[PDB]
Amino acid sequence: MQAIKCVVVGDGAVGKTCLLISYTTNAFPGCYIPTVFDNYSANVMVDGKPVNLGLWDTAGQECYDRLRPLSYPCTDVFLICFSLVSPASFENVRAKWYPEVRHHCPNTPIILVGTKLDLRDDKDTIEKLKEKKLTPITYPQGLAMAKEIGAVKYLECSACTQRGLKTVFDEAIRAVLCPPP
Ligand SMILES: Nc1nc2c(ncn2[C@@H]2O[C@H](COP(=O)(O)OP(=O)(O)O)[C@@H](O)[C@H]2O)c(=O)[nH]1
Ligand SMILES: [Mg+2]
Repeated sequence: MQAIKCVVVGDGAVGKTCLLISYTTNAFPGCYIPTVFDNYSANVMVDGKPVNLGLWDTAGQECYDRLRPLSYPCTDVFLICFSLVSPASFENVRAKWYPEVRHHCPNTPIILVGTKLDLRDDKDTIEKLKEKKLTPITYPQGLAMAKEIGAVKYLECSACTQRGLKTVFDEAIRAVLCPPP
């Protein structure tokens, strides 16, 4: 029936691959590639609506700044990801990922995703940031960024515990099925 293309962007090490693997397949060996004959699209059904959600991961490296935008054509929604325990990835949304997604696709919906939510309350992770004079991204800080980039939604998730993870992909679909003109 309905086809929705979703592209995930954001810094290396923020959890983009793990977010996709954890949502589609659980377990370390699940780590799938598009070459898998089983399928690439996802079988999702919401409020009686049959949606085939195609998921695309991205090489976040500076080297592939020329090759990564080739997957941007015909994207219905973007997930812009930053790690909630990395302030550098957060400011890379401001300086790189939002300008890049907007330059190539001016009218496509953006969902801002705060990743690694489980590590925001982690005592060791918090101490290690504090040593470098850094702190985790709070819900007000992430919501503030979402407003600055005019994102359709701000969501926080963990791929590791699966907290809020399913909600991210459900909202990606709702951004396309219930837009604003
Ligand atoms: N605690 C924790 N670690 C995570 C989560 N997601 C990814 N990671 C870890 O973060 C690192 C980067 O993950 P990956 O998905 O490859 O990053 P990508 O470069 O953005 O794709 C790996 O060491 C993962 O195990 C998470 O939700 N919680
Ligand atoms: Mg990756």
